[PDB]
Amino acid sequence: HENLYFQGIPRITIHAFCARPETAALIEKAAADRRMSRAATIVRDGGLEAAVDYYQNQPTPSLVMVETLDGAQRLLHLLDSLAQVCDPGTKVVVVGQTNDIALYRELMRRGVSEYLTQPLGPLQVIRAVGALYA
Repeated sequence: HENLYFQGIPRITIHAFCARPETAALIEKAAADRRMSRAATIVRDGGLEAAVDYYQNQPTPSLVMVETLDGAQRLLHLLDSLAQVCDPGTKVVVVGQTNDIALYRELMRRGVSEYLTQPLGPLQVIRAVGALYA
């Protein structure tokens, strides 16, 4: 992914449910980039667990970004619960700290759009979002 996205990201709604302060700060930095000004990005706390609870009653936005502190097994179980309340058209991006192919393969098989491994830079987040609509 070399694209600089001069045309910016399209008009979408992004809900990011972070579990780590470094991830929340990174997504807020990416959301403040001029290329992201048509995206309405809301950063929320409580990670993937809060995301599953949030969407029991609210519809999902264009893009849901999630993170968990609890490990691969808990992440996959919670993604099954999230999939039950995901609307058509919603994309899911996972932010994790583990560089593991077995996890990555499983997420891709489940239909997760992208898996981002921290440490990341804001341009990497912009390119990940941009690539989903290219």
